Amino acid sequence: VQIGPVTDLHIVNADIVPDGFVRPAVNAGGTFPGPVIAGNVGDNFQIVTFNQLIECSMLVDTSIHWHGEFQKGTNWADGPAFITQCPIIVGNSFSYNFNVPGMAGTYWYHSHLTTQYCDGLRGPFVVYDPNDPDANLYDVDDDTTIITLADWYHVLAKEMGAGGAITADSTLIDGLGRTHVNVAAVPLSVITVEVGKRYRMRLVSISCDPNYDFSIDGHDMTIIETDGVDSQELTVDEIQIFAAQRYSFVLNANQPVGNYWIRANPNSGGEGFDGGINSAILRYDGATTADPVTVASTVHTKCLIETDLHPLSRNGVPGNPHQGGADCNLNLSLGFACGNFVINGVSFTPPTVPVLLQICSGANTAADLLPSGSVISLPSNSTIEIALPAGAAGGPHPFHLHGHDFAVSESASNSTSNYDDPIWRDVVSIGGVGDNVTIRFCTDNPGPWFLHCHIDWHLDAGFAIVFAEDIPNTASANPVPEAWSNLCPSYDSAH
Ligand SMILES: *[C@@H]1O[C@H](CO)[C@@H](O[C@@H]2O[C@H](CO)[C@@H](O)[C@H](O)[C@H]2NC(C)=O)[C@H](O)[C@H]1NC(C)=O
Ligand SMILES: [Cu+2]
Ligand SMILES: [Cu+2]
Ligand SMILES: [Cu+2]
Ligand SMILES: [Cu+2]
Repeated sequence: VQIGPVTDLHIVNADIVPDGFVRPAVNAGGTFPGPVIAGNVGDNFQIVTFNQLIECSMLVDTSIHWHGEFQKGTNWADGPAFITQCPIIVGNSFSYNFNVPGMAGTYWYHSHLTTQYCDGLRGPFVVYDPNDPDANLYDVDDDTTIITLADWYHVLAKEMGAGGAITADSTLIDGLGRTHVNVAAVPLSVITVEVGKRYRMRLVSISCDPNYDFSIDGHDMTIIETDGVDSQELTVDEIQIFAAQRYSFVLNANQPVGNYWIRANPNSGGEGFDGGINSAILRYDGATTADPVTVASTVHTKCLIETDLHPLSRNGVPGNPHQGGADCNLNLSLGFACGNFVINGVSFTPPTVPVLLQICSGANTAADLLPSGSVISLPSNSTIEIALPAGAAGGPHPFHLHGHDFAVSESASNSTSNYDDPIWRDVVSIGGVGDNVTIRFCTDNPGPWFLHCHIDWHLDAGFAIVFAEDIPNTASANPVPEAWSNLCPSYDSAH
């Protein structure tokens, strides 16, 4: 189902059994995954979030992030708890009111309090472009062609320990999937196609953790969009998609009428596809209603390599074509030790007063800002470079920057930089020990922007910092509505 751009979104508890195991959940709009929130580029989104949560087990406070939306002028609407807001308390509501100029493509939204999105608050967000330059490449683009991949846990997020390696109990594709252990023959998701039609498939990782090896038996996939950025056409036969990344790919339904397995292998949890784990069904109209009996290629011969992606537009790369060729070049020391992650020796632990409120109240510098050592100021209109050398305990970490997308100057498993035409995205794997994944952007968006690993268990264990971008201009650029000012006093009173 699609809603928006102006809509109510209620946050409720519901028990669900996507793999046959009933357990509690935190739902947006009453379904798992949440409904698709949608609009056209340039639309005013007004999402009134009614928090009706009752089950403390998963926290009754909530806060929602519109993942990959830049929020320029509306840093207050971004969603991360204690960075841009206090959580909305149960029984109250809050209007995330914002515009999406410049932006089109496939996004998503999720709770950004603690590890609550794991417990089910996650869904797709699609900005349609009525003048999409990729339109002529396909026949069908609609709600039936969105594909979500989700990790699902039998253990309540708040009780995951932490961290402490943690693994999912099943993979859900469009909210259905089978349990990795003691697999019950529960219903699988079906994605129906018609002989000869081309589909814009919108592949969305809503994962709290694992990355997926994604393929469709018998079929190719032509990538045309990455984390919201239009790409040149890239035909692959397998896609490794890390947590919170998105691809649009063209599926040409050119195989014989029949049933073909859709495969998404997580990097942890259940391995293989026995009894239909890690699986969904590609069904052609006219096929018999039966399980596919297809096999993956023994070796995939054209799997996605990030370095083969190129923007469709002439995005290029900011700065100079050498490492340090930026106004403010950074190299973050990403560590793990004793159950906590650090960035430059500091583990993130949420401040009592949100970063933005601190600024609104008169803070001027990162030194003025709490938590100490968890904030780095950026000057305005400057080319930033962030090197993110990997090695820290597992791995591979998908880093995400709020309020921005970014050139991937250097990708995983490859030490050659690209200062001509690398793909731009918003979530990138930092690869493995010895890699030096590097990103670049321009500071054109005043506000405190979260930078964190999108493995949510790694976020709760401190793997994050705030880029306080243009502290001096922050208040002026981001006028807040009174409802936002009301958040922290309510939350603090309630607690
Ligand atoms: C990965 O990339 C960064 C560059 O973006 C490298 O940073 C250099 O590091 C050395 C020592 O750490 C400094 O003396 C230089 O000033 C840095 N060069 C700059 C900032 O241009 C970093 O060493 C690399 N990390 C690796 C390969 O793990
Ligand atoms: Cu996110
Ligand atoms: Cu985000
Ligand atoms: Cu991580
Ligand atoms: Cu985030």
